[PDB]
Amino acid sequence: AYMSRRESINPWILTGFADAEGSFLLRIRNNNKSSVGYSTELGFQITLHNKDKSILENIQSTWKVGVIANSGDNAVSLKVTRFEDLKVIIDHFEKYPLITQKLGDYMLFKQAFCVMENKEHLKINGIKELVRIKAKLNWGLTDELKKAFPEIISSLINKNIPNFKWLAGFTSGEGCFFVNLIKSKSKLGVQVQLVFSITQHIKDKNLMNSLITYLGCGYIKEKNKSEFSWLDFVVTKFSDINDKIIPVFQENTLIGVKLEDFEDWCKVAKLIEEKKHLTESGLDEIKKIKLNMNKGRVF
DNA sequence: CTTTCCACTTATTCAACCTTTTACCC
DNA sequence: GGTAAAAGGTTGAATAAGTGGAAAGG
Ligand SMILES: [Mg+2]
Repeated sequence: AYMSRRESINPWILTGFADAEGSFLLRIRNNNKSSVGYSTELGFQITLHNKDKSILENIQSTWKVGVIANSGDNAVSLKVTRFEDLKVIIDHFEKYPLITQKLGDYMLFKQAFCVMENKEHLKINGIKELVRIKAKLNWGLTDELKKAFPEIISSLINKNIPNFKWLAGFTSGEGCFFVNLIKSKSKLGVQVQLVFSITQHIKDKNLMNSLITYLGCGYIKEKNKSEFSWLDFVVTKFSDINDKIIPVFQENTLIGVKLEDFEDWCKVAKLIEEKKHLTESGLDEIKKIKLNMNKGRVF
C-alpha cells in the first residue's frame, strides 16, 4: 500500500469532513508490563463503510500520516496514533479549526498530547491527569477505571461557518441528496420533490440554525425514535435548491460516493428546471436515476 | 517497557427512505 | 384545480465508539 495513490483534498474540506465524521481516542489500558501498571494510546480516527474508502485515502494523502485498515468486513478505518504524527493533526486543526461540539474533543486531545509530550503518562501523576481528561471524552471512564482512579472529575461550543469549503466537507458526511416521490393527485399521479438535508445530533442546534442564514434558505426539523432524538436542516423549496444549494456544491466539490449522488440529483434538477418531471418520459428517467442513487448505487 | 499497528466488536446516530397533509399557483 | 412545499413520520446500517492481542525495538 502507498500513502498517496489518491489525490489530496482541500484542508477546509478535510476539516468539514472531520467535523461531520470521526472521533479522538485516548486509551488507558491496565498493563502488567508498564512501570505504572497502565499504558496509553492517543489519536484520531474515522470508520466508514467500504464504499467511502477513497475518502480515507484522500485524508491520508493530505496529511501523510495515519493507517488505513479493514474494520470488520463492512467497513474500513483511518487511525492516527503514532505520537509524533499527531503534531500534523494538531498543526492541521490549529490552522483549519473544527466548529462543532467536536472542537471540545479536540481540546481534550491536545491537553492529553501535552501530558504525553512531556512523558508524564509514564508516572502515576500523569496517568491520573489523563484519567481526568478521558473522563470527559466520548464515553468517559469504564467502571473499572473509576475504581482505580475514583478522583473527582471536572460548556457548549458556539462557532460560525468559516466558508463553503468547510461546508462541502461537512455535507460530504452528514448531507443527503434525495429524490422524494410523492403519490399525488396530479396528472401523472406522482410528484417529484428534491430534498436536501443535513442530519445532526441535538447539541449542534446553533450550528444547524445558522445554516439557514448561511445558505439563505431551509428549515430545522426535530425528529425522534422513542428514546433518541436528532435534528435535520432541510430544504424543499425547488428554487432554493436550484439557485442556492446546487451552485454551492458545483463550486465546492463534494468528496466520496456522495459526489456521484450529488451529480445524479442535479440531473433531476435540470429535468425539473425544464418542467420535464411533469411528463411521463421525464418522470421515468427520474425514477431510473433515483433507483440507482444512494442506497441503490452500485458504482 | 512502550509504542504502534492489526483484528474485530456493538449499538445508536445518522442518512435515507416513505406517506399525508397543507400551501399556494393558476 | 393542479402542482409545490412542508409536516410528519419510519428504517437499518454506517458511524461512534470501543476492546484484546501482540510485534518490535527501547
Ligand atoms: Mg456523523
